Amino acid sequence: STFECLKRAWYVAAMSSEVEGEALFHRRILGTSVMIYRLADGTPVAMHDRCPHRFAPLHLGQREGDEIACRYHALRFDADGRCTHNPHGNGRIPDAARVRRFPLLERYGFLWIWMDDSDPDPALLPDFSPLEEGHPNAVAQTYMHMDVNYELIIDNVMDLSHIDHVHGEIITTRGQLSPVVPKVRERDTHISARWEWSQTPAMMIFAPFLPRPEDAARHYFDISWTAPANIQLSVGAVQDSDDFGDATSQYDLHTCTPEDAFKTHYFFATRRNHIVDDADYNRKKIEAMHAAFETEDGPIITAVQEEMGEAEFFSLDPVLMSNDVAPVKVRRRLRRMIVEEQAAAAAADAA
Amino acid sequence: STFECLKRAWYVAAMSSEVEGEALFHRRILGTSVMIYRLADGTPVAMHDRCPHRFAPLHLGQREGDEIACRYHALRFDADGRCTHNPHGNGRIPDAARVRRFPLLERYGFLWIWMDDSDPDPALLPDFSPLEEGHPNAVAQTYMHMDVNYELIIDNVMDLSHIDHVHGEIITTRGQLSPVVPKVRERDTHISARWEWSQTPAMMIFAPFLPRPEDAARHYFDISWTAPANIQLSVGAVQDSDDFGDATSQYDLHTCTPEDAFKTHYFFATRRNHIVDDADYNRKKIEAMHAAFETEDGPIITAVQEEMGEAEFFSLDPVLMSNDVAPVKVRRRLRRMIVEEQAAAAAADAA
Amino acid sequence: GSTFECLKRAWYVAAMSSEVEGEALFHRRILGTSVMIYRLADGTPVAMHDRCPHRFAPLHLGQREGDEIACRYHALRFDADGRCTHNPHGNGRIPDAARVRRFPLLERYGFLWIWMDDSDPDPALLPDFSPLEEGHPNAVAQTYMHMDVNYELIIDNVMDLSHIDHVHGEIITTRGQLSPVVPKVRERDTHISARWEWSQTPAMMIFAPFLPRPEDAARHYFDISWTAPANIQLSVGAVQDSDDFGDATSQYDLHTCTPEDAFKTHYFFATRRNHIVDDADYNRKKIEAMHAAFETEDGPIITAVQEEMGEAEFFSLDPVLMSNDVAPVKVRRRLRRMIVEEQAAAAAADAA
Ligand code: FES
Ligand code: FES
Ligand code: FES
Ligand SMILES: [Fe+3]
Ligand SMILES: [Fe+3]
Repeated sequence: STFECLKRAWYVAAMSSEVEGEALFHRRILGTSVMIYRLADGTPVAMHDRCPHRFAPLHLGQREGDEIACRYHALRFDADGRCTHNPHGNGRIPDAARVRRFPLLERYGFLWIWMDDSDPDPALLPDFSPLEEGHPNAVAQTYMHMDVNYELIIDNVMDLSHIDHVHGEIITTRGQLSPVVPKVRERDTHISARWEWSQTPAMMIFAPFLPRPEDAARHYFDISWTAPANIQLSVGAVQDSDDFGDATSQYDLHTCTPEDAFKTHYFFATRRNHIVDDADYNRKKIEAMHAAFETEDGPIITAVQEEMGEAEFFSLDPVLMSNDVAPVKVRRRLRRMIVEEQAAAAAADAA
Repeated sequence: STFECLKRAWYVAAMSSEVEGEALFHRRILGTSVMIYRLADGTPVAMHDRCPHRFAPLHLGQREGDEIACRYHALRFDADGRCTHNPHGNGRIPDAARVRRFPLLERYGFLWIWMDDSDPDPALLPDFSPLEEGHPNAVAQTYMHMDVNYELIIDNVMDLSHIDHVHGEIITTRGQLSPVVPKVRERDTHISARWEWSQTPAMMIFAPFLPRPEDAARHYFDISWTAPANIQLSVGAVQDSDDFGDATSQYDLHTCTPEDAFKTHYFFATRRNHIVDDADYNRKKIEAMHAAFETEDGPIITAVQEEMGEAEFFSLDPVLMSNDVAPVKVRRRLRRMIVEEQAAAAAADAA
Repeated sequence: GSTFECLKRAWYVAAMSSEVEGEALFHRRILGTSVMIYRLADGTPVAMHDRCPHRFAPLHLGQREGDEIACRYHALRFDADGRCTHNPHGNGRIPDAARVRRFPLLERYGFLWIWMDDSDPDPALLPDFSPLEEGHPNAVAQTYMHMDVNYELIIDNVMDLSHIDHVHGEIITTRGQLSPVVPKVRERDTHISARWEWSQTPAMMIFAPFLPRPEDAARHYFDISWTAPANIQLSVGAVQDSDDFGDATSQYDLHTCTPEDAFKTHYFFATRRNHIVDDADYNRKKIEAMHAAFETEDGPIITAVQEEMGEAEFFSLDPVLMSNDVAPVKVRRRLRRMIVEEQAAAAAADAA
């Protein structure tokens, strides 16, 4: 039992912000060294961060326009990862001098990566388009690395009861979310779950922008898991009105991307519907969001991972309850999908 | 191989001092996460530091009178480790929401713990009662953690020749202990070993309280090993008299408690017979004792462990000698006891 | 890999002569073995398994007693031959079994060479790097670097010196001129040689100030030769005006490695310069600025590579080998062939 992830699907490799034109970005993804850089025309490129000569990482190399020269013996490679120049001996450039390229897709303020040996299926990139709609200082992205298996983070985000007791002022729901039985639906595309409640005051994240900050407000959490590790939490607070349409609301995306078995690249994006222009505040939010996850959620999930050791979640006979229905359905669906994928790996080997 | 310790015996889990009423003490014991806390009435309680919901440690949780709520999703548990409250959904609390409780015994200024699945046998807690007798500022406890297998520490304490060459002024025996062949007895309860000698000056630990500090003094080391890792070193210096009865003496307990294979919780307790009242000195002793073990014994035993690697002591064909008779008898008895225990486990599995 | 195999019947550099300070008890891990070294009264260096056979305490931690070592635990003493000279316990009788295994040493070229194999030593096999031992003693100097890599990655670097164009900064940079040169390489029964010649402007900083015109162009030569198990004897220098390299501001180096285990390596270097031979004030300033170049510029790439390679055997990963990789392959293969040939006549002398 060496670890198995879904291969076919689109994982978030990096925030759009993390590749600064000239910069040679490197990151480990599904246990693979990956280099990224942009070209002249902004076009992002992903390669195996590994020169095929003596296996030196390429990110350590020097950039040469839209080509990378490896820092060891200076073989250059183009964006397609064929060798453009050998400066040794006769000069002849071996057919074998190729870096494998990773199909990228730059939507929702992230670089999505296709790791599998097959051709990409841009179809499978799920539709989180509302992030791309509206004044650009409402949408913002943060990254957190955590030394845990990805499915522990998903499980946290799918069981939002935790917010009552885990989290401090910034988003605390004050014991009110826990008692609510959520409406959960399995579908062919996604797995949804909706919590509704009310508290006093409203969650600090929304309260100041409400009609009466101090006073009570109805809240809604609609989430949906999509393969391999994406969850699109929509949240907000209405006062007075029954129609949630007026709510001081928000479109979030929690996505994970495993580094290996027990490390995980955890990306978050908000897009708020309130004071949409103010980038001075947008930074102050997304910083105070990252804070909440990294400082309050981070340590519990990591603590759990340590107490769990390497042993598979269900193997430890967890005492599952009212609030664990959604996060199980996920783990099982993902499990079923992984086996189904391994099947039609050996069946696409035939066909 | 996982290593094998004796179950169905009392290991020291913590000094009585280490559990401060309100405090949620945590410690790893025989490769098990263990929480301890006191109740209103002082009563110490031991539980598997692991909420059975999602395997969050409970020590991280918030305390609620004589109950602990897990900091993740706030399931509460009583001292018996049955769940007293689920704040989610309908509210129903599964029978299955149980943390395993560890029988404790608070004698000799330690919390003794019974790790095995069976009912405790307080019979087996050996009788170190003289610690509990007398003015409370003669008795004192210290703890040292060392990154070694427990049987390496026992072996050190059973072969006290080492004090001649290992230790500095505080307790040095000046080459006089080494040449003595000790009287050793294997017994049904214990394994005893007695060194007698004389040196000049007396061991610094006793010398000032003797008739003539500078002058020679007869010394005695009576030790007895009891299962699983307890050694009850009695020591002292007489001058003039033949009868050791007058000696500036002391009742020590070396006990170990493995964290896992190659880590060990090493607890020590002195109880001196001299200037029994003076707690100002008692601290100055037990500090200068810990010093000697941690700074002089500590580094050799840890160095050895590294040089030994993972390989079983006897497997390395050690060149055993005059002074290694006691520490072998121990290792063998403990080995025999462990196998004998595993036998009647597999034979009560049949019968 | 878990069947990590080195050549046994050969001389590895255990330590720089400088690293054993008479009284001092030097310790070092060599071919996965704890090893103690110390000198005697008469300077004579001694190597032992750093491990008291009583309770397996390391001996280096012990206290020294003239030309004997007492183990710090229970004070069994041992002579330079590693037989026990004294038991201070019980009756006093010293068991035949109380022995430390001794490692044959050879103190040449400013290093302590060690013979790890169970056989008797063959001083024959210690290759001849004698020019280090010749000349004013402030031209010769030694440095040590530890790197968290398999030894054959370091050898491979030193045998493919093209890297100096792009890897290294000012102190030795060859400015893109070395790479295009196809070197003359020869396999031989003793060694594997390889010679690069070229010219650049300025000359390599290491030589330029001592040349006729520092700023002006100079012909350079790199003659190297690999000898088993991990020794490479890099000769380098710069001539101006003359065709005859005989006049060159030159140098005799030795790169040698000595594996700690699979993926750690003791890397020793010795220069011996032919210029301003007396000035020890400068000699230190050179050998420091040499160590710098290897540790700070070479070190991080070779370690980075090792990480990217993981544990997997070099050739197994299908490396894209080229004009400049001919020498470093011939080496790896020769060393490989030698190791198997050695293991063969071990299992065949086990039979007959
Ligand atoms: S490995 Fe990059 S060119 Fe040598
Ligand atoms: S994990 Fe124990 S509170 Fe849910
Ligand atoms: S272990 Fe070396 S003297 Fe006891
Ligand atoms: Fe001691
Ligand atoms: Fe180099």
